[PDB]
Amino acid sequence: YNVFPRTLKWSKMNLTYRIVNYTPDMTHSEVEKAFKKAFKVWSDVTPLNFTRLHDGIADIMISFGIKEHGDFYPFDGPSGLLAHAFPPGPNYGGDAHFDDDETWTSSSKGYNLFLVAAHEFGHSLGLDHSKDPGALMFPIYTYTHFMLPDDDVQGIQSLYGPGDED
Ligand SMILES: COc1cccc(CNC(=O)c2nc3ccccc3c(=O)[nH]2)c1
Ligand SMILES: [Ca+2]
Ligand SMILES: [Ca+2]
Ligand code: NA
Ligand SMILES: [Zn+2]
Ligand SMILES: [Zn+2]
Repeated sequence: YNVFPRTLKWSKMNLTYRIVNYTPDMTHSEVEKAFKKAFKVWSDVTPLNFTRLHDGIADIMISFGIKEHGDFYPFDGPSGLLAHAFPPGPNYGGDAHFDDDETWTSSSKGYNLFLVAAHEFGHSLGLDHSKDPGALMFPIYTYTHFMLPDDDVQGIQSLYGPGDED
């Protein structure tokens, strides 16, 4: 017999993701780089492995959309809502949607795709928001070498463990 896990987490360490489509704002390579770095923020401090799929069903389906894009969380045009991701689970669970009415960048301009993705993937992995205004999982986007704040380390490790500590 099995009771449901105490916290929403992935019950496997091996997770897949798929960049279903791409923003106009950045090259394919820039987007892939951003997401790759955003996943590594989490795999570096846990035992989580992330494999990119080019096609098929992945645990974390990543896409760029505007307004109504197939969930109960329609985007709202420029500014306001930026992105959202769903907590671990089947189907839309783990999926991350980015508002392509935002300007996504690999700089301090518009919204940094990597930074928002790293945050979003926190949600995909079971983290909600933090009260720590320094934390990656803080509810409000601000822009600053990236280092995962200790609050986010503690949160994610409470879910998945530290993985290899060295
Ligand atoms: C969709 O809402 C979002 C989206 C993304 C981020 C946040 C909140 N965290 C930050 O803004 C942030 N965390 C950091 C953590 C460590 C270093 C720098 C930073 C930094 O420069 N910013 C909310
Ligand atoms: Ca928006
Ligand atoms: Ca999913
Ligand atoms: Na855009
Ligand atoms: Zn959505
Ligand atoms: Zn959030």
